[PDB]
Amino acid sequence: DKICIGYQSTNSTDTVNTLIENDVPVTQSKELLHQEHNGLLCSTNRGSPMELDKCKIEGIVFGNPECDLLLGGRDWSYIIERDTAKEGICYPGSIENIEELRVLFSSSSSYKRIVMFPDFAWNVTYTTTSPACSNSFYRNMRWLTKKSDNFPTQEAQFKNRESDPILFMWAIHYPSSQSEQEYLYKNLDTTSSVSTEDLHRNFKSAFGSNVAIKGIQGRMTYSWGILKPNQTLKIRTNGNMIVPWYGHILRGESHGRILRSDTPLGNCLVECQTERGGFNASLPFQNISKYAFGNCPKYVKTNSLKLALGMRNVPIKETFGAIAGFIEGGWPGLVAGWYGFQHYNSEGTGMAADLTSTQKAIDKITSKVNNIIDKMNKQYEIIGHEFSEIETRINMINDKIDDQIQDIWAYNAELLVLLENQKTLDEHDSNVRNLYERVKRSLGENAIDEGNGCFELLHKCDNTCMDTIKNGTYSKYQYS
Amino acid sequence: DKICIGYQSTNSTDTVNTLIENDVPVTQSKELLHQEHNGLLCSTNRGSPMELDKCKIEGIVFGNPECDLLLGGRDWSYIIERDTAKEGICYPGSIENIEELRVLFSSSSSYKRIVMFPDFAWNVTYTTTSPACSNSFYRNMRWLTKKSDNFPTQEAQFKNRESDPILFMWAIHYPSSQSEQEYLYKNLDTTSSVSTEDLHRNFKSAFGSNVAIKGIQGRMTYSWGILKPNQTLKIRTNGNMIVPWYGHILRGESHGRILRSDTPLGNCLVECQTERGGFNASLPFQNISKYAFGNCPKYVKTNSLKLALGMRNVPIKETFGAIAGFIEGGWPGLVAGWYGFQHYNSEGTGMAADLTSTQKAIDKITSKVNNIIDKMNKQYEIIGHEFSEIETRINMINDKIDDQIQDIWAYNAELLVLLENQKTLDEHDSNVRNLYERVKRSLGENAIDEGNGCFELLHKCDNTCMDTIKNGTYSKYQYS
Amino acid sequence: DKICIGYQSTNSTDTVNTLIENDVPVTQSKELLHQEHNGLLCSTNRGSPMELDKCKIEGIVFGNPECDLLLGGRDWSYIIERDTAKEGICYPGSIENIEELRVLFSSSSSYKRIVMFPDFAWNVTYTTTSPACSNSFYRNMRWLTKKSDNFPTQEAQFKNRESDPILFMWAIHYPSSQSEQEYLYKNLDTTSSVSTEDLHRNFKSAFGSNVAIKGIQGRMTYSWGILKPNQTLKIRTNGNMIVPWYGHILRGESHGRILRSDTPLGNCLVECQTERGGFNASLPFQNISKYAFGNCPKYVKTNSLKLALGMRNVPIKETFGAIAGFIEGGWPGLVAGWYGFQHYNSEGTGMAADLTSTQKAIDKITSKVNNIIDKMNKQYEIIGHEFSEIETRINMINDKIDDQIQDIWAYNAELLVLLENQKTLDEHDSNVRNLYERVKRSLGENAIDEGNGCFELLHKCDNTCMDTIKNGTYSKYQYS
Repeated sequence: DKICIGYQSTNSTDTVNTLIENDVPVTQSKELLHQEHNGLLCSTNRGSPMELDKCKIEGIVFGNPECDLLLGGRDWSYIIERDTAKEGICYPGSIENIEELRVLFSSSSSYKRIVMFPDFAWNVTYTTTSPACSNSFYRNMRWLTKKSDNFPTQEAQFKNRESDPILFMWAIHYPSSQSEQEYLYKNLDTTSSVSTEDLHRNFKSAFGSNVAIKGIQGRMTYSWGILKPNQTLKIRTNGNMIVPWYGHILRGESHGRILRSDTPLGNCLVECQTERGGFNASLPFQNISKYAFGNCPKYVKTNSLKLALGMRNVPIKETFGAIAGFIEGGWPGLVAGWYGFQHYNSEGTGMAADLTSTQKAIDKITSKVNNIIDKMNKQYEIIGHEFSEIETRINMINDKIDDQIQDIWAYNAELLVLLENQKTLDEHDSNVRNLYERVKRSLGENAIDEGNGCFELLHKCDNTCMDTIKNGTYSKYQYS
Repeated sequence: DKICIGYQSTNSTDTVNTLIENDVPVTQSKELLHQEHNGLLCSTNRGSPMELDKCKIEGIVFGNPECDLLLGGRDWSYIIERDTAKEGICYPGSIENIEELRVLFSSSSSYKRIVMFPDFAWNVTYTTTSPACSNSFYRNMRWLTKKSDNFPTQEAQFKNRESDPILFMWAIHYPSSQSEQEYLYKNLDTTSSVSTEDLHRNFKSAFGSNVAIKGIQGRMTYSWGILKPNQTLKIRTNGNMIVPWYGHILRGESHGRILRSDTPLGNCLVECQTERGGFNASLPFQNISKYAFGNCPKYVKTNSLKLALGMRNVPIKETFGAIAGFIEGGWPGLVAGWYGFQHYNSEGTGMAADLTSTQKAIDKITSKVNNIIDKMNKQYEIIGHEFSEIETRINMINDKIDDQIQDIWAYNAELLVLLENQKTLDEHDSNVRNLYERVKRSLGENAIDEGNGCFELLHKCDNTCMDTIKNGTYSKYQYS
Repeated sequence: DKICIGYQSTNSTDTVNTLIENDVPVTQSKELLHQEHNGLLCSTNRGSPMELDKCKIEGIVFGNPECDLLLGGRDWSYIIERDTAKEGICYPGSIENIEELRVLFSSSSSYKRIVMFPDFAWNVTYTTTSPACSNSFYRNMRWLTKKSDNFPTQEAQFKNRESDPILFMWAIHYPSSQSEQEYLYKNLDTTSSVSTEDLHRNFKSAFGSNVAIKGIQGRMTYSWGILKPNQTLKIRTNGNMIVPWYGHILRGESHGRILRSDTPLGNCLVECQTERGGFNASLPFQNISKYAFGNCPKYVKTNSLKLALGMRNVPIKETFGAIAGFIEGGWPGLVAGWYGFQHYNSEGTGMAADLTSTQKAIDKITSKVNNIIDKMNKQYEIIGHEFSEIETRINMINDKIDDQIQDIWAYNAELLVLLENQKTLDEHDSNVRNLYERVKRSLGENAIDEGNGCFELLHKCDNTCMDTIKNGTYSKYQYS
């Protein structure tokens, strides 16, 4: 009569790699690399996007007449700019610090548009429009020009009596010629000034031809500022100035999440949003995109990070089948557990799982997986940024951060999986060996350690004796 | 007669976590996370701080009259700005590149103030003061205004004949009105120029009202520069210029350490200084602050990084107490060592530590701890930086570096402690098993391996024979 | 008769460190830290350098007359500036955004110089030269001055009809005095304008003295721009402007690789190029330089990263020599393999390697080394950057990235080598123990496990029986 200690072999096709071996068959494995997304742009935990289908961010900021105003309590956590959004500034010119302005507007926790300089309080003409601007003009500024061939110096003030800062906008106009300068502002040499308690800026007139844009040869330089609570904004000009009209109240701003994308919008909530799609993921790594916002696994460019869970899955080589245990390989027949017993006595042969050692092993492998997954922080995000033509150095520095961080995570995740897989396979060997040593102690000198998982019993052992050996109540000292 | 191999069990309450198990009792452990600070702002190895109680950095730079001059050989390695330090620039205006200027002044290895343009060599009035500036004016510049209703062009030069570069300061004044412009400089349109071999800057006059600051409606724009050794600075103006007077000699500058803090100053030396307090630490990690200067462990936000040193601390379950060794658990009675022997013979029972295997194990655990601690570099620091309103992109990029580095260290330190704890417990099991196998070999066929740490001796073994077994001189071949 | 299981001991002097032990002798080891370079500046996989022996980058950009023009199909992947390259701009002044300009020119995949404003199409004088510029003038711009005591407004246009963007250059001149202003441009107050569809820039005249540079007291401010395909550049001026003449066609630009170095140029191809020399390397780490371009191992400042390959190299202590195996140490005589047998019978004694277990062990150690080496990514580079005097914050941030990344790699590489060395030595112990257990099973009860690698055979075993034991065909059940 014999009793043998073995472990499960299964129909699984899974293989993994380890630090020391390639393509080892295993009975169970777990992917650590999240690989799927829902092909949509969704809400995150921080909020919902603002989709812009015909207007650029700065079109909304300055109030391009082809753009809708924003709803008076809207919030958004990121901005989507479709390839059809082409309405930015409409009158030919340039925006100062456009990248910083777009970042500033890229998020809001509760939007409000506030009037700052009522258009009827100006003493000159304030109604001018332009064909470049849909035969209208901007909705957040007013173009001042001469009235009755005169342009006395205008001066007006506004105090921020709100609880949050206000983003405000203005521009300086440079006509295409001296006659255009006279026609619009009468005075040939003008001075415009913007000031607060924190800043003072002076602008002097100029005119002359420029490269024609849709027929127009004058130019505007667009500027912007932030008026903090209780500060006062003074506007002064005797020509060439497009003055503020309405400001935007800034609440929860400058998160920077801007996405130029054609991916369809959806009605969905997601932990992690990328340009090509969003997803929920408990895994610590992902191969979907280097840029993502929300609560995001670290990005790793590779196809798989497969962790071994179960054991080496090579059965004992069938060639009648002799009798052996764990030393020769696994048992294709073992069912209810990872490790178990096969016995041979005069009532026949049988095979039963050992639930204790199996559950101990499962708890250990489960806490290993949970530690590898749970220790990963998911607070910070890596997002795409915009840089101007004279910002290639900071562009390179930004990319260097993203790339060096990626190299660290790729190497550490690959090596961690390889090292842990080696350990896990060795741990299963240790577990089944420890089951075998327990029985050895329990059987004492009543059995010869063939040792190949198998024990030759020096006395007959029927099914009841076999059960006592399995459930650990067999006494090696018994007399019957 | 029996001899048994076991290991220590103690009254310790320590637990640790391992990759595969939670809250394992251990007999000894070591914190890797430094958690204490002295609640004070101290000196570091680089030097001592400069505490500023009423003046801002730029107040000292331009020489606000409410500020003391600096001592002529002072050094400092960082700057402390208390919440009462409100004297920066006193005449209403703006400093160009203020963040860069404050960084430049944030450290000095040996300070000196040097005169560059003696105030009496100007041919116009150079004495003007202002109520905004304590009815005085700046101590490092001079306000030039008309003399006898006249302002001929002034022009003067200064060569840096020192061995180090000089920081110098100037400003341009924009009066509140045309009449103020005439009253101060006579000429309505003025030109001011600053030049060196490396730079040339031109400034034209302007005037007009601004938002009133403490009643004043004119404004100044403050500027600064660095004159390198042997270079020459030429100053030219016919109005609107506040000219340099004294410069600061720059030695060991631009370290960037600036602290806005109410933490009390102390008379202490420290390796690592944070806003809330400093500390000495041999440990590689710390949870005190993300920003610190000096020689600093890496920052990890968590409560504990507990490394196991001793062994699993579960004693053999008392239930008379039978006889077993290391296979069943630890011995609460073992005292002078980690591993040892318990013997049973006709003269009685006894328990003695094995010093050899204990010292080998101690050396291994000690070198593991020292490698984990000593390989950590402590040269570089992560410090808080100041950014302007149009610098949110580089602000975000800077924060991304700090945050991604933190995520790497947190994950690697947590996992390293978990992996090493697993290994250390297994290593203690291996050590005591190896002691047991040595005795087994030495006893040879004179003993039955009960194997549970215990050996049943096939011959009587008195205290002297027991001692020979312990100190390895027992011969399994002996005839007596 | 006896048969013993042992492992190789050799004449090797190699030691390594492990997490738990110092200066362990080993029979074979491998450096992971690349330490050699060829003392030359070479080509990389991206291309060959441009060596500049007398001209600075910006000398080539603006066309300093002492510089050769570039060949019309030249490419370069980085720039070398020798300490003799002193010809940058020749007429005294300053370049706007000089760091960004030098980065932009630092690489090209196929160069071309293109004429944009033929010098003979100007209606004023366009030929002026200066002693500061070798009694010539720049080759890529033209100095416009008055003709017949007159300077009517010039205006000209150029469209980019190429497939790539064009870098173009211009400057504004500020004479040393009003009489110089009249002599050069007649008009006392001039206006110059540069414009494209994307930009408009206006420049007004000024004059006055400056610090004299090689006798000259006027100054130039140099500017530059990028005209994209199909855009139009309009140039307008009535004085003080140095106008574009030739532009540079930008193909594969802004890689940033600039090297100020005296290292000799060579005719060599290299994976990784540093300032002091280049090298090919399969290893994942290098200690040659923190800055390098190409495909580069991570930089680690330390002398050695020695990985153990073979086994603990302590032979059994010779003291006649008794009989033992792997438990006591290694065999200085074992030759053809790592693990083997020593036998003792009536025909004599012998020693033979076991090729199976040796090859299995070699495959495992080899895949460990290859995984540690091959998982390292070598796409990204860390290079030195240039920063201006008001860019110390981004300078510090850049250095922080480089330094924090270095701290991570140094700690992880040191600890990885220590941990793997511990494991590798333990793995060799396991391998030889597993060989010993195989023979034990094969010999069954025909041998007493002395266990010290040695088996005492309970029957005579001649050379043929010994060979059957070695090649695994010995039957413990045999009857002869």
